[PDB]
Amino acid sequence: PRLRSTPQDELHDLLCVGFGPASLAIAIALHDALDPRLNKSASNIHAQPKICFLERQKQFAWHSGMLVPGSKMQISFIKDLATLRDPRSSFTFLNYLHQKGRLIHFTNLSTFLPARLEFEDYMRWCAQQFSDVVAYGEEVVEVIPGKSDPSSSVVDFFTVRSRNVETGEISARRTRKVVIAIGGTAKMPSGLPQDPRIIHSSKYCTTLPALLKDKSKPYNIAVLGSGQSAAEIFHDLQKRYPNSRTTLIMRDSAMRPSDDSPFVNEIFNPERVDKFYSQSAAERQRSLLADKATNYSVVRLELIEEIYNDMYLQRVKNPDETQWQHRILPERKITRVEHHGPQSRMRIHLKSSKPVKETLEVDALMVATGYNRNAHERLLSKVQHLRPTGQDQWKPHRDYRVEMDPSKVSSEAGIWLQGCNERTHGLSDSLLSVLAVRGGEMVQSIFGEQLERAA
Amino acid sequence: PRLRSTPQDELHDLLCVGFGPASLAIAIALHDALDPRLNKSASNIHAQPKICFLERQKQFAWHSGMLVPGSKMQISFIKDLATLRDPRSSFTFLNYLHQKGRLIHFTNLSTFLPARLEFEDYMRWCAQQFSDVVAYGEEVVEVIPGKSDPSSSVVDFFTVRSRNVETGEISARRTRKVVIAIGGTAKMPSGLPQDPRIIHSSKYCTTLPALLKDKSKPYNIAVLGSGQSAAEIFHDLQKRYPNSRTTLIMRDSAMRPSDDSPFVNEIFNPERVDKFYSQSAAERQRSLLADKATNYSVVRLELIEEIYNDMYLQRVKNPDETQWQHRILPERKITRVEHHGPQSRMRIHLKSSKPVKETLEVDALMVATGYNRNAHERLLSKVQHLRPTGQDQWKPHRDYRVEMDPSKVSSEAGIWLQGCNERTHGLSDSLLSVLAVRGGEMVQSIFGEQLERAA
Amino acid sequence: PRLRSTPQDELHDLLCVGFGPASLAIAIALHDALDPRLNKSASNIHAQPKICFLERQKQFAWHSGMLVPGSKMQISFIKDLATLRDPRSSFTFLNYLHQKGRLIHFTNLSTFLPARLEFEDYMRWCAQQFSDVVAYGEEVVEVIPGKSDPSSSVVDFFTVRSRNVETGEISARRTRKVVIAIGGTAKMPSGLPQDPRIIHSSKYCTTLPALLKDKSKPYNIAVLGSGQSAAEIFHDLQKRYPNSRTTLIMRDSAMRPSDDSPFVNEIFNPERVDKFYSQSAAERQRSLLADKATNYSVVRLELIEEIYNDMYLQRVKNPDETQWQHRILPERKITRVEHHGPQSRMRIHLKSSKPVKETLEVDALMVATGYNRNAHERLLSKVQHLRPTGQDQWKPHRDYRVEMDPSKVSSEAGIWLQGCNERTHGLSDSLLSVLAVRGGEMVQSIFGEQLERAA
Amino acid sequence: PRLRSTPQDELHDLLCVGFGPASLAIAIALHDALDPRLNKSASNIHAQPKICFLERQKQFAWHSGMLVPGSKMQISFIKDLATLRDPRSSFTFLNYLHQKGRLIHFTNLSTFLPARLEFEDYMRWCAQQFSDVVAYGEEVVEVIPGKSDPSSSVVDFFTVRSRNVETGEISARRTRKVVIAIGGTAKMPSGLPQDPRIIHSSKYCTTLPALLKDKSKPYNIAVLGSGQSAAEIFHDLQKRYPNSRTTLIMRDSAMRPSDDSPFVNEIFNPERVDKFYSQSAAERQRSLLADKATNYSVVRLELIEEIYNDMYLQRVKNPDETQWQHRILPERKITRVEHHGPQSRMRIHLKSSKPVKETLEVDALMVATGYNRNAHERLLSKVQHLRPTGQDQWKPHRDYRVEMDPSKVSSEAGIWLQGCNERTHGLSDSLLSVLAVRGGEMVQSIFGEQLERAA
Ligand SMILES: Cc1cc2nc3c(=O)[nH]c(=O)nc-3n(C[C@H](O)[C@H](O)[C@H](O)COP(=O)(O)OP(=O)(O)OC[C@H]3O[C@@H](n4cnc5c(N)ncnc54)[C@H](O)[C@@H]3O)c2cc1C
Ligand SMILES: Cc1cc2nc3c(=O)[nH]c(=O)nc-3n(C[C@H](O)[C@H](O)[C@H](O)COP(=O)(O)OP(=O)(O)OC[C@H]3O[C@@H](n4cnc5c(N)ncnc54)[C@H](O)[C@@H]3O)c2cc1C
Ligand SMILES: Cc1cc2nc3c(=O)[nH]c(=O)nc-3n(C[C@H](O)[C@H](O)[C@H](O)COP(=O)(O)OP(=O)(O)OC[C@H]3O[C@@H](n4cnc5c(N)ncnc54)[C@H](O)[C@@H]3O)c2cc1C
Ligand SMILES: Cc1cc2nc3c(=O)[nH]c(=O)nc-3n(C[C@H](O)[C@H](O)[C@H](O)COP(=O)(O)OP(=O)(O)OC[C@H]3O[C@@H](n4cnc5c(N)ncnc54)[C@H](O)[C@@H]3O)c2cc1C
Ligand SMILES: NCCC[C@H](N)C(=O)O
Repeated sequence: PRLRSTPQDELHDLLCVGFGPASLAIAIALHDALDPRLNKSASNIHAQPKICFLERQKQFAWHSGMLVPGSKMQISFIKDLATLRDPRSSFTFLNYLHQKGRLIHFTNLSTFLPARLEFEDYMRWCAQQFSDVVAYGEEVVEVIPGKSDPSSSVVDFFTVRSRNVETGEISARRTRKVVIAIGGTAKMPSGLPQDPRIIHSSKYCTTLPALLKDKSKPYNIAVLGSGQSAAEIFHDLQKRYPNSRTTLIMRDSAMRPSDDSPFVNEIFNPERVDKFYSQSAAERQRSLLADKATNYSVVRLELIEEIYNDMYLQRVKNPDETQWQHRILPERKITRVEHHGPQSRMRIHLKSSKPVKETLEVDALMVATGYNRNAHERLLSKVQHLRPTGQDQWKPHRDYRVEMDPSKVSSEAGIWLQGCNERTHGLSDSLLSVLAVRGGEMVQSIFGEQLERAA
Repeated sequence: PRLRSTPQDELHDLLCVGFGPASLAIAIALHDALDPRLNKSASNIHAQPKICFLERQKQFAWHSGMLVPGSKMQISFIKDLATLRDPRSSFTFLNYLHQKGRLIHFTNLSTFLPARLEFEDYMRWCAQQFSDVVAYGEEVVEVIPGKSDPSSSVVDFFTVRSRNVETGEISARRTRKVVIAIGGTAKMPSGLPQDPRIIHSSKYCTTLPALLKDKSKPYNIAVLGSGQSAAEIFHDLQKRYPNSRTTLIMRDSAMRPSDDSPFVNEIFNPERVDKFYSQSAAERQRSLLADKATNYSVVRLELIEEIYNDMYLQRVKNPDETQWQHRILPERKITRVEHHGPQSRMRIHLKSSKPVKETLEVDALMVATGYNRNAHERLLSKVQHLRPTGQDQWKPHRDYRVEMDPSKVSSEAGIWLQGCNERTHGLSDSLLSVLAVRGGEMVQSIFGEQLERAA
Repeated sequence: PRLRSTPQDELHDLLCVGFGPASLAIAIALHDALDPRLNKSASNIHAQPKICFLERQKQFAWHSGMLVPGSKMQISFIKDLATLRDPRSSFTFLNYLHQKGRLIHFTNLSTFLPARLEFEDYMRWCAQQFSDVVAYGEEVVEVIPGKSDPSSSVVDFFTVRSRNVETGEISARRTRKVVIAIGGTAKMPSGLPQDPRIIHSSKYCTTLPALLKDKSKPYNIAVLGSGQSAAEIFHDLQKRYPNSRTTLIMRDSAMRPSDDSPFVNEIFNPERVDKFYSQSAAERQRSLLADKATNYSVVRLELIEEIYNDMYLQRVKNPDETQWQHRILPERKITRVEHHGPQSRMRIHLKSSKPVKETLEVDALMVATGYNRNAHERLLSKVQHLRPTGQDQWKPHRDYRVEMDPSKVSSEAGIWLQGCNERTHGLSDSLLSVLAVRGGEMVQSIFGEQLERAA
Repeated sequence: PRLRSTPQDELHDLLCVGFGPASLAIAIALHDALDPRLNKSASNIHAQPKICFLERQKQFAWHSGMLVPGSKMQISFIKDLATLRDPRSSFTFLNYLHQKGRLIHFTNLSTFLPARLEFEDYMRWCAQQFSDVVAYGEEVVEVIPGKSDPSSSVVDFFTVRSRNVETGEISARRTRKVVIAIGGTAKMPSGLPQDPRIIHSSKYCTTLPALLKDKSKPYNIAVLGSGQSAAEIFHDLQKRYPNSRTTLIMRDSAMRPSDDSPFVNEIFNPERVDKFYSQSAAERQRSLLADKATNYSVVRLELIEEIYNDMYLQRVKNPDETQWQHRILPERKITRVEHHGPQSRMRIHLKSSKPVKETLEVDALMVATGYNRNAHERLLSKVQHLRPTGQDQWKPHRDYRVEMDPSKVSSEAGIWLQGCNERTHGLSDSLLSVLAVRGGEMVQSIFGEQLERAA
């Protein structure tokens, strides 16, 4: 039962902004809900809901700028887009492998962590089966309220305006229910200035080979940060730029291992979202901060040991640490950046991150400083008045539905948020952890009435 | 679409002798074939085939005598009874876990090798859904040819006689097609005599606690062998009998690690059976012998290191090896067994296995010496004449169907063998390796005509 | 060159209080310094310094109450008592093994972490070679200042009074230089009352089998804490008390893995003590708190996974968590302890550790709540006035020598502290990490003038 | 006590042919024996033995042609050149590290297997301390018998003739005792012809970059073999030649893992040589063949998995195996080699190794086919008559001393063999396994009388 197209001029049941892992999980869960074989009920639905997905990328891609060669998953394959909701689903990773004639070969690796490339292709293979309801090259620029009865004081739909990435004109689609699943934006430090030589990690594979077109040149590249991205870049820079001198700049004293130990990893359990959301604001803030080592500013141990083993080989050859080709500079901060000099190389000034150190001259600076999740704020400007009086923060309910004033907004209308709700739903929110079950829940939250007609 | 019962007096399409892993895989594959949602065709079948399973155990059990505490799988969970044929199947291990509310918890172990206890329960959970077509407590004692036209010279069915394990009387069931999937029998050395104190590994958990009813007594137990069973027993004996002196007797000089390395583990691939069967008799004999380290006379490395680490702790405490509580005696053979003495302890005499050594006095002797797969020979005595002239060895075709004289046996009739066909189908034959796909193939081999009516 | 005895009535060069790992390291370093083959200089010393060690234990023991069966080292064998100072030293772990005829056997384990039992024996084997200068069964009860010229205002020696653990009388020994290396004291929570059923982890192997003399009884034991001790106890309780119900009580939500990753593990490097001591008080407090995961409130990953795997087996058997034989209770605190009831079992009342829960009834309560290092404070009461005016905290210099008023105390006299100086010397201070080099430094700090005569 | 030079015209006590790991171990053991601090006796020796080492390499090198980047040890660091004989020795790996200021850094890797580069440097650091008794650039071309009394029928010394690798003239040195420790020679298949494009693995790093001077060219390289060398080359070829197509040709069906499991690894124990030598010729031949998996035709598991994981990534990208950039061709033999064609590429013809397949066109062919140890045979031609009548095979005694006719050869004279004696001393013979203890034994075997004068 493939999801059939809805003409743009028609009132949709659902419009999802973005078609990343989060949205794909919702589409996969809708497919399954409407599948009469996974749901006995689904036989008596017949009428397919009017759903549309808008993605600003040309096709499906999963962090293309960070697809570093050899890079692995930070999560078991069992936490794919379907399995935890229903292992029977056609969209499980194992069934993807089987459909590729590769399942037996994978088994022989004996790994729960597939290559980031392979997993992208898995999520690519899922994405293609919804190409009839996904409009690519469409960047959403704002969501606007609407009224079936213009004279009334009740909002019952939303107009969603999207700029065409190629042609540039704005098209508009009307829906009763809206989902924003747009992921993170590159978070840059404020002290750093704008320069084509200062590049965020998210754009590593895509915009750096353009700048340093010669993989043979003896460049000077620097990497800011101490999380998974910084490590992956720093480690790759050795391989991709064999004659270049690399420098790792971090305010912390060392890269710290990500926590995946079985007892800690319980916070990521799909069922724990209920128990997390139940907790008081002070207890959520206490939990995220305590469990930070599972997600943020941390590196997979095997890569920490790998980076270290390389560093040790440099010692075997040269006892003088200052003479190494690849160097780590712990407890440092960037204070001054000279990027107006005639040469190719900027001049980075460094100080101790503890309460003047060296100076570096670099052709490029990879800034692996993480992501912000406040992008939806810009999209929901025109809909802010629909919240209760006083609300400057969007408040998402358990089912991820933003709180709105019930006297201003019809119950058939509403906006959902997906990816940013870490403060309320837990650390598993921004990741792949619960997407399968979250997708299942979302389909029920949004199409509950419709699916109950057959149930 | 549950498999409905067939009255014993009716002509069956299929009778499987035994309801172990192999038969369960065939039932699981039939279920799936007849499932209209996994097979589009299955909708237009309607009429269920007349199938029956006969098991001599009271209920489903998977090597109960060897369910040693802590004992693990020798195979990935992906090689379960359904996944490699279809990951969508309801009978996959992951879906079993989901149906138990446990899938998320398993993930957190980060293991491809579940506990032998858990996997039994998985295969128990599969087995229960076919209780309507399985007759337990029924030991098959012979399969006999039959003729629809008694005066003709053509055999077109088989009468299968089974002794009731409890009541004792012989019942008979008629089928066109027969499957023998009865697994291995305990292989004992010829030099050893009959004694209730000499026990085969297969009966370790079941018949040893009866003999040594006191888990506190300072017993003397011995273990013969150097394979996975001997190691598991020997290692358990330390834990189950804390005050007893254990002795490991092996003709080889050391326990050798099982080979599960990715390139070697290709022989177990479901697709390789085709390529194996294609090979000449000399090349099959060359392959099994070369790849032996994957299956026979080998121990999982983690358990070799564990047994060794225990042995090292004995050295830390006592430098005198002869004074250890748990001892390994390499390159030894049992020559004389004195089991007629007044005392509780037999007297085992040992010689060098290389071209007189010690003497041991033991309350029990666990003989972990592997299994034979010639049990079907006894069952198929009365059907031997149905083979082509001269044939003293049963010759199984690729689809596991025994070769019979086509002028004596109707094409609607035939006998299949499952588990013993290692000489022709490979090392994966006796194990769980290919059961999912083998079950799929078997259902097609047996019910090909019937399923094509809807196809 | 064995260390010869000094009669108690004679003025010593050195008296060390305690003969644990720290003191043994100092004796080992003195041996080596005086060894003419490890030190070319040592040939022209001839006159051995007058040194004495006072230990309150009957013989050498390394945490006997926590020698849990199977328990391993938290540190590489290379960080033994000699190797990092000089791998040539006779007192290295590898040379200990060689002297036991066991070095080749150890190699075959392929482990950097020996059993806690074996390592004790290693440090026992080192300790015996200094039995001529160690007085066992001697608990030091106070160190007192003395004056060669009683009428003068200059202190130039110390009288060290020790109670005899057996006979009870106080003996006194005079030395110019004093070392306090007494380790930690059991840290108990204030909310808990005194009861023979409430036992600190340090006394687990020694005082619990006395209380619960029946290893067969269905007891109820509880374990407070979430660090390495709590885990080791909790895990052992399963094995040592097979029929007892165990309960783990922790204010944190989960046991967290100890950090031994190569980059973090740099703080433990012998050379880093210099760089640590150099840092400001705010930066030391920032470092210890940030690196806490390496030492405090953490469990070795393999044991976290082991405890978890056991817990998972309980789920396989019983889905009802409340019915498990061994249970973990996260985010709980003990509020009320009823220990005056007629029965064998106390009644523990539990609340949520976050801003009433269950009630437990237990025969014993193992309190694994860590250690305090303020024991020397009691010993140095009579010497407090020797510090500069105002000083209520003992201030240890880099060489671990407590700051004293130079106008009140002769330069030939001084007190050293060993083990408690984490606040000033780093996280490696209380552990085995730097003992080899620290011992080398201490011998130079104390016998510098004497050893320079030959140098 | 450094080993002082002996003028070439003087009668030596010992001449060792070759200065590889084996000889260095003997020099290290002599140093230690003569060290008055490791041997109490050594003080009363005074007179240093007249020893000389002749090496054909310009300086110390340990398999320079196979120093593949990233390549590791196949053996624990504890099995270095000194530790197992005496961990106190100055020449241990740990003490080498300490002398480099690197011991603490190594610890943090947590590895028993150092990089092949680092270990070479360790053995380089040992080698330099014997530069006064090693004559480099000297290839021994024959050992010749001599008689103090030319008219007598008793041989009591040996003249050892060596060609100068640079200048070319033959120099001669006279010794009473001779050691041949020259290692293996490249073993080539007979079917392959002479071509600068056909290169043995031993010359990989040294003679291949000369042939394929462009690391950018899209070459075709092939690798024959399935042992550790073939794997290391094949895996490196991907990294060193990023645009080249690699092909692995092996007569076996898969690369098999080296056995390092604790129980099997007992055959390598220094003490086991005694027990091995004691065994009958049939039992030695049975042991080597059974334990082959520890040394020959085997690959370290981590590299098998690594090669496999790369191969799997090729499947993810292209399902067509024939289109992969790096390919493995199992069960193949080279039958015809066309190396007279005008092009750069030879034409290799392949057949099935089981009782015509593809054709390959290659710029180079790396032949990793192992080593022969019959090089000493050529050197000892002129001394063959000194054996007992009939002897065409050199028979080495337990102490590695070749059997000679006692009526023809004085007891003060004799020849020792080191490295080739696997047939008599075990699998540990050709490796680093027992060198420390073997060196100790050799020094005692050769300088027994001399060292007993002081003992
Ligand atoms: C390099 C990298 C690797 C990671 N790997 C893992 C891992 O191993 N496992 C794991 O659990 N977590 C991982 N994550 C975390 C990751 O954020 C989530 O796993 C997952 O990608 C979240 O998906 P999402 O749909 O919420 O956000 P995204 O993946 O960012 O998807 C959002 C999509 O919406 C589109 N979009 C954005 N703005 C607009 C707009 N205005 N209009 C229309 N479309 C828009 C974007 O193009 C994007 O395709 C990784 C993150 C990074 C950066
Ligand atoms: C202790 C142990 C653990 C193992 N674990 C693994 C593992 O980790 N993974 C793996 O791949 N391989 C394993 N195996 C190998 C094992 O043989 C197969 O995996 C699998 O059990 C084969 O199933 P089967 O149905 O062919 O034989 P069986 O499992 O023996 O099933 C045959 C059934 O038929 C019944 N039966 C026998 N005779 C008769 C009769 N005359 N009439 C009626 N019924 C009869 C028996 O009661 C039995 O239930 C293990 C073997 C042992 C002994
Ligand atoms: C169970 C356990 C295991 C550990 N294992 C490790 C490990 O794996 N590696 C590691 O690096 N760290 C470990 N540690 C940390 C440990 O504290 C140090 O490694 C080491 O024991 C410190 O030695 P110390 O001499 O400073 O203190 P201690 O080991 O406590 O030695 C002090 C000695 O002085 C004696 N003493 C005390 N008071 C007096 C007195 N008044 N008069 C006379 N004598 C006295 C005591 O009896 C004791 O023998 C462990 C700690 C515990 C509790
Ligand atoms: C690539 C590679 C890696 C290895 N790594 C390991 C390992 O991880 N651990 C391990 O235990 N085993 C390893 N080995 C096995 C190795 O053979 C031994 O460990 C060790 O090198 C044996 O030393 P040797 O002195 O007996 O022989 P060699 O190392 O070959 O030393 C012989 C020396 O004598 C010189 N020589 C030769 N002929 C003459 C002549 N006619 N005149 C004068 N001088 C001559 C040679 O130049 C050479 O330097 C490895 C082998 C190879 C090929
Ligand atoms: N071309 C291969 C033949 C080489 C032969 N098997 C040998 O080892 O001599």
